[PDB]
Amino acid sequence: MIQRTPKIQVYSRHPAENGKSNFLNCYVSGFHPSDIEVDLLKNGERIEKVEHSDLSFSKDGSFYLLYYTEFTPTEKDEYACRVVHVTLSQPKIVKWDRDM
Repeated sequence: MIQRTPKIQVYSRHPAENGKSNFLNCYVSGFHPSDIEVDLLKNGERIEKVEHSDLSFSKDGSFYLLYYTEFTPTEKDEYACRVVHVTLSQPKIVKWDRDM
């Protein structure tokens, strides 16, 4: 058996074809096993609607999750990603850094 804790990156992107759109992204990468819970949070509250979740695996069976959705950030709001995984003794919460 193998277990590997996910790497977690939280960042924002505009599609180049439409700069009127801002997306918040959680890239959860390289994890074993694939069982996982991933949420985006705004000011500590779960964002229910997340339009996109792209899931893949590598040759060695590691999982790669891109979880992302359109959002309209203000300087006031705190965004974060909350991950629950067998490798984590408590849920891991990773904040969005505004300048990313």
